[PDB]
Amino acid sequence: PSPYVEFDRRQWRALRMSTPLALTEEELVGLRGLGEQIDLLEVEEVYLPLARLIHLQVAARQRLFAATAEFLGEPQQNPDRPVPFIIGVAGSVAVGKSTTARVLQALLARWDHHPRVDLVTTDGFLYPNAELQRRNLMHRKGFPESYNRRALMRFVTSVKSGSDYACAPVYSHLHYDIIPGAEQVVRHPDILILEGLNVLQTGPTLMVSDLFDFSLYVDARIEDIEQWYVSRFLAMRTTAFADPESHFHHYAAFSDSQAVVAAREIWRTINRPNLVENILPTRPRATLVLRKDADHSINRLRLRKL
Amino acid sequence: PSPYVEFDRRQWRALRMSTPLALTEEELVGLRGLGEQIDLLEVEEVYLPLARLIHLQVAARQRLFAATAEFLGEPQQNPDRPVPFIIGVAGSVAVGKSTTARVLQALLARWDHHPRVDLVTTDGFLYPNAELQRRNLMHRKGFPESYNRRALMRFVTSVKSGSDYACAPVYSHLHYDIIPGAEQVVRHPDILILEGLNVLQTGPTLMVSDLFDFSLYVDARIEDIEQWYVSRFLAMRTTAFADPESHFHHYAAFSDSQAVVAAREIWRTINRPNLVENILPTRPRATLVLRKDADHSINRLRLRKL
Ligand SMILES: N#Cc1ccc(-c2ccc(OCC(=O)O)cc2CN2CCN(c3ccccn3)CC2)cc1
Ligand SMILES: N#Cc1ccc(-c2ccc(OCC(=O)O)cc2CN2CCN(c3ccccn3)CC2)cc1
Repeated sequence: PSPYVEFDRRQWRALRMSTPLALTEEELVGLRGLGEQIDLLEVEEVYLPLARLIHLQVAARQRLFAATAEFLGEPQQNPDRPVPFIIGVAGSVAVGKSTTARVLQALLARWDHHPRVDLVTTDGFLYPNAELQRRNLMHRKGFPESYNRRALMRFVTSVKSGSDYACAPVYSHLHYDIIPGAEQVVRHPDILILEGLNVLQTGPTLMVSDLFDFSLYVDARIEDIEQWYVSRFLAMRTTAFADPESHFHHYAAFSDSQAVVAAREIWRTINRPNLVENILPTRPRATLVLRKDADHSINRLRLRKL
Repeated sequence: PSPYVEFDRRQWRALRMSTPLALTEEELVGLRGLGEQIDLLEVEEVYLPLARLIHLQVAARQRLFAATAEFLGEPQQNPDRPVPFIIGVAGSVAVGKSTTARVLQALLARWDHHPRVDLVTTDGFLYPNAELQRRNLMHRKGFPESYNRRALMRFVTSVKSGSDYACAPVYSHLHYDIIPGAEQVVRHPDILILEGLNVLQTGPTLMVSDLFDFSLYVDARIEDIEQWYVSRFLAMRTTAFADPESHFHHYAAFSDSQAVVAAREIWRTINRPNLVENILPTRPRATLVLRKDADHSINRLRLRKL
């Protein structure tokens, strides 16, 4: 006996679930352009059933807010509306957290109950490169210490406080660094999805995940993720690395053969270690685990028993 | 702003409650049954509203369980009832956790939604004294390493998994040790309260607090708790120390001045620093912080915004 219900892909299909609520095919157009390669059978069969499920919990939280407010007899100090409902998404680099997030943000916003869904990445809570160097941390971008954990805690606290706005820094993926003076403003949305490698990580402190209301871990075999990371690296020669402005411009010129070697090395020495030591252990802390096959389709869902 | 709504004693009392919540006959009589001078006015005016508030959360989760199972068209692999709803109670030694937990267990059981409330203390997961000496830990009883954290985790997991039964060892407070062979057997209660020093503690592992649905931290000025620790020691000359079988019998004969010195020293060297290092830092992880006045009465409630 486990604290999770487990459904393989066959079983999850083989239900028997409530709504049509099916997708408008004007919305399926908007859904294609959240690149990389968005499978639409994935959305219909997995992410929409998932979104409905999460809506159940967001709705339950909303009613419970109201029932409690009513029991307390709407006192001054009680807030007027439920505080944002925060979802965490965790997983290895290159597992597709970002895609998973953008898809859930688009689906969950379809309900009248909670139409304002914000998405923030913890990438903005990285120390700037300058500070990273200063701490011997350039080879460890994405490990726990490479984030300003205090600032990140302040951000989420403030959001969960129900404050009017909350500012986050913005990480530029092209420049591989924080953007000086850039800020993402967050104004008490109904849901906030928080995406990052570190969002389910433990701490002697209070940690951000104490402020979640739901969390996903996006899981895959480690071999499989390596393969995605390599294919991604080679593809970046055309785009990120192509700009002569990039610090990683010199990778643009590597042949396929040599780029594979370079990818696999960066994998082995930064991300794979980060995954095993720090990311994988936070997996059993997620409300829902999604295991993806080698070709990106979800082959197993684990869901905490309610 | 803050993620807690805050009421003090007056505000909480003076509130327009949406029910005539009065305790019955019969209710007060059975509550005198725990009545190590339990203040029944506090029980009616503070604990009962609090119990009602926790009830709302239990009933919301119970219905979510139902909405969710209905949505998945109740699959064979889905459980047939909500798993137990688990409540942590933490705080300093001699802060009154155990009283607070027993009172809550009595008040929560009165709803038909969940008449079966169990109570377990993490005291039962301490290593036996013989294992403690073996580890140079006799002087750190109640520090985190003094518990079999693995067995404790297995216990809470098993209950949150929905097992028919789960066992926990049993601690004799008068003999200061585990009772060999004793077991407390928990059988899918509707609600399980888990009381202890360490219940809200962090670990790199999946920790027990990951399995709670709600948690209490019982708070007080550190000075006050010392005063109560000292008084309780003096009072113990008459109860626990009075037995000449006891390992601490010799304390029964110490007079007020010496007993104060002895008590104050034990506090300064074991309990106080356990509180500062390991217990105080978990306080912000709780859903509800109850803070008691020098005279044991609750004077502030901080509740997490919904
Ligand atoms: N020293 C050193 C030193 C030198 C070079 C690199 C390096 C070069 C090219 C890369 O292109 C492939 C890609 O970008 O996938 C990737 C990396 C390493 N990654 C940087 C982004 N990191 C994170 C992690 C979390 C959030 C944002 N960013 C995770 C690790 C790394 C370290
Ligand atoms: N070495 C040593 C060594 C020797 C003696 C004592 C000792 C003697 C008499 C005491 O009587 C006063 C009282 O009982 O309040 C209290 C203690 C210390 N406390 C024992 C209970 N401990 C815990 C903690 C969690 C759960 C249960 N128990 C917390 C620390 C302590 C350490």
